[PDB]
Amino acid sequence: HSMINVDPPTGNYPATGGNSTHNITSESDSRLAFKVKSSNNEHYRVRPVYGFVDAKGKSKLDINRLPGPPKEDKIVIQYAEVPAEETDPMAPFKAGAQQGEIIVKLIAA
Repeated sequence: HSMINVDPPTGNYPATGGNSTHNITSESDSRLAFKVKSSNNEHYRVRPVYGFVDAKGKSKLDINRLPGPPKEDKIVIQYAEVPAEETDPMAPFKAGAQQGEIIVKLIAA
């Protein structure tokens, strides 16, 4: 199942501004590439957008809440298995190779 987990699986912020760090951890014995789709690229600033997570490893995600209205938004992390050989984290996505997605909720209130 999945093959990636996000810690925490939600980011809860103060409407006027916030922040939270997330741990994307791998469960495959293969390397992964991840793509981050953001719903609100205007109150939220997530980093990186693309990236690798070594096999059975860990990679961080930086979401940054900026002043805005109290509402809920989401981030969808898509992943894909990649040979050690793969340079670009975008290659398996420009390819249509997403193998799964996790939805991180972003509640600003």
